[PDB]
Amino acid sequence: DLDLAKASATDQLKKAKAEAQVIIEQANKRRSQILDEAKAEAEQERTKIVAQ
Amino acid sequence: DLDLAKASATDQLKKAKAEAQVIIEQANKRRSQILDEAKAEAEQERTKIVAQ
Repeated sequence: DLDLAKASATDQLKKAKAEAQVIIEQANKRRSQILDEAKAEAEQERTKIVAQ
Repeated sequence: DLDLAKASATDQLKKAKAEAQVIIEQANKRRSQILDEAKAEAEQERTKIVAQ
């Protein structure tokens, strides 16, 4: 029981500790996606308005 | 010990999901801000050029 306690505690904690940070960086990938898309369409909007 | 390991891992995952969601919402609010700034600047430019 003590051996499986050590094994399962380390397994659970380290696996979740990896996936949480990984998802947070994935959220930063979506953040950069959204921010650059907003920038690109803001300047396309400006250019279209002035061309108009 | 398994109770503790399971609980800690799953609540770590929950923390990651909540943090990712608020990261994306901050991106969305920033999107609105930059897009409205572009819209205002473009309208100002257009009105002054047409009067000229």
